[PDB]
Amino acid sequence: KVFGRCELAAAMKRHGLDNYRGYSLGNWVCAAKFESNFNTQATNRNTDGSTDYGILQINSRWWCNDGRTPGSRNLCNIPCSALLSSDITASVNCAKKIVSDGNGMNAWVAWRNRCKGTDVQAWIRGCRL
Repeated sequence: KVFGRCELAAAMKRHGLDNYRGYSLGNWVCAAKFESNFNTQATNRNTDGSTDYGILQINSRWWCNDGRTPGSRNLCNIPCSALLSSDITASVNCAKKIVSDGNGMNAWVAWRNRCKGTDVQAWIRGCRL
């Protein structure tokens, strides 16, 4: 599925991301925009043997299990396939875990390199929430 910004914002808010651990909702929408262009099936296969999965491009070394990644920790306790669902449950819960494990949103390269410091609230402007 390819979300719209406002549709994604609303779903992320239903899943408890707005201001979660100090990250206003637009941060999460911005991260998704630049990680995956809002595509729930986005998949980036890296040369280290890990892969980034789903709308938030969560990586298979620390976070999800794909059985092909060296050093796997599966800290989200999910198959990476769950991160490719059209519903965002697993991706949001795993995103929450990433931050609960002490990583900021700096964990998402696209957030760091594109969203941080900007007017991220623009991503939710005009949306019904």
